[PDB]
Amino acid sequence: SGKIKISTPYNLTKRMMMPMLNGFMSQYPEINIELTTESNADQLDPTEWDVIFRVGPQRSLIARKIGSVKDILVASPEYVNAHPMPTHAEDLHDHFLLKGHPLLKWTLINSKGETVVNVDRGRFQANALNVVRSASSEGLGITLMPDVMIKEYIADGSLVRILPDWSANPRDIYMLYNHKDHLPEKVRLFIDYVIAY
Amino acid sequence: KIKISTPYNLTKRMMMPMLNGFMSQYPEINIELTTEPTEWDVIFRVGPQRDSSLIARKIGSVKDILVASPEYVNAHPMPTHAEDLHDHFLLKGHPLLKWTLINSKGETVVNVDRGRFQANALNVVRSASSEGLGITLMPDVMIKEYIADGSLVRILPDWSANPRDIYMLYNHPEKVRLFIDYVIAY
Repeated sequence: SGKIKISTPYNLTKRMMMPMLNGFMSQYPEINIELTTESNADQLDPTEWDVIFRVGPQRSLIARKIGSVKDILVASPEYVNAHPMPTHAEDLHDHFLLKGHPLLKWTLINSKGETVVNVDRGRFQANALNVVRSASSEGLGITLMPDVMIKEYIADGSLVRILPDWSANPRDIYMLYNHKDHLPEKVRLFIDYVIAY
Repeated sequence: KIKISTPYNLTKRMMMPMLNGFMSQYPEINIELTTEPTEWDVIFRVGPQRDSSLIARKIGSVKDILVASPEYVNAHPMPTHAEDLHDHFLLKGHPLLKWTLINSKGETVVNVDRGRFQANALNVVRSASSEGLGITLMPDVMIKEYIADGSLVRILPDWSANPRDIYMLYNHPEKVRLFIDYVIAY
């Protein structure tokens, strides 16, 4: 066509998928990108998109890992200064929790194999993550959020890591497409530029 | 729990500071929020209601302007008229895939060209605009941050979109009414 059709995860687009595209379009001023942000990539099929970025497997298509994220628990310094903070991950029931898609079910694990699972009704639940980060900045509860999204917020004192020995199983970002012999030349150069990262 | 829908792009700068203040005043209220009419208790929307079932309250307004980076304007001849936007690079994000710019003297221009970068969101389109990759059309609220500190410059200072309004839709309980009273007062 006269464009390439991308799919991209909802929350991690701005920080991990943009420097790659903002350097790609700067290398090819003749290519047009159309980006779409999705919540459930399980309802997508591959022939309607050139390449598909996604967190998780595909349940056919090429599946390559470009990066990964690990999820941390954070709250505002205003929030920790207002209550005695939890020392064991099961004390999360006695706190305000801010959940966001796709992390509505917190699965945490410490050292030597203890797993805690939290499936609650948080004080503020949403389908995006950048918006519950805005909630924990004011200090209205605790949030589990990927490393890449808050790495600047936490590094300034705007948010602090709590329960530092409790982490989440990492999730990896996968890029999907059909066999290269079935896609135009414009799609190939984008694919290999991503792998060049 | 109150169930609320909001437009994606305007949520960061408008819905949140008001939403965050409400839960800060009502800890007993749980809020579920999805960013994009009976499966919702309160719906924030661009444009007037399309259903006599709802009662709307205009709570704000938004006007869009043309922006680029100083790296872009100092590397290209900045255009003089909105018709010159074809000889330039354009970045477009929903719901502004087409630009209906008007001038002070009344001239109206429509641009429906395919941009170098197109997305269903605007935060990601501005991200490409901060890299000096073309000219954008973005709401004033979403860019007072970057304009007022040299990240983005304004292009064609008298060409702009015309104000779309922000309406609050609801169905004329307890918790849902106070939040309605809260936003009116905000």
